[PDB]
Amino acid sequence: ERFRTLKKKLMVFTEYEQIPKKKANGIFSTAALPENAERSRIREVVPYEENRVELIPTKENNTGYINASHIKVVVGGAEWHYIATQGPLPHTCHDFWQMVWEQGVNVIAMVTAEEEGGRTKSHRYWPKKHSSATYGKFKVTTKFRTDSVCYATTGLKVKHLLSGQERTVWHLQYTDWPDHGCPEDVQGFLSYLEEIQSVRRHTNSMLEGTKNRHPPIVVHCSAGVGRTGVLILSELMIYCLEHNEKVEVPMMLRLLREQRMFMIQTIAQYKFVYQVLIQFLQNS
Repeated sequence: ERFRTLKKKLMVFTEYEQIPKKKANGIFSTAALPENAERSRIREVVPYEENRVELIPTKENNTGYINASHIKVVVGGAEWHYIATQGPLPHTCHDFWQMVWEQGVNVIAMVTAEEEGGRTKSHRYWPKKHSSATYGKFKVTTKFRTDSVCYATTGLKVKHLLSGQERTVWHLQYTDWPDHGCPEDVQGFLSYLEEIQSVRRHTNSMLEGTKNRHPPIVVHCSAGVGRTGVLILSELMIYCLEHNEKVEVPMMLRLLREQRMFMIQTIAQYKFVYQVLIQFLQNS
């Protein structure tokens, strides 16, 4: 029945179109400040005040503003923490790396190419003879890369220049999203999700059997809501399916939109989540 229910739905237009885009009484005071307008790629997509990612203020960035949201979801006993953010701008790369540093992030899931159809989606905030670049106070060095065609996994070393401390950050870039619509290769997106799962596990291995808080993974696309929402909703719903949790897809999307406005921007994106879930169940 469960499988037949998902396949049948794929009716989804009305289900999607009915879900509110944002919290009714949303507050976004810091994001709305004129000084923070230029820090948003798409002005209309901003974090709610209560769960924006707060950077330690600096002289140039006195509110410690970055267009990024803490997304926290508990499913049964399991707790998920993502930071959903925009593709960095040329003038926010240093903010991005400050965030990754301060939040203890080990994994970045970038669900976009830098440029698509001649349109900029994200700045190149990791190194392209020299394999390093310094963004503000953070030196980033590209160490290795595995290209799996649909996606590529790059190992980065990030050094906080003030303290000399270093961390490995894993950068997982999905490269198969077409200019319009959604990927035809659903299997490749599932494999990308598997790669994220793999990397999160190995980066958190030394926390196993402790009460240490698992750090968030960063998820971004262009504005940090469309494909970013697809990834997060897919991971959560796959978990729900694996553990037979009684959670409906549209209700989980509502929960996500209460934490970051506009998550999942198109019907094609929403339908794609269903395609991902159906293929996951078929694979199982």
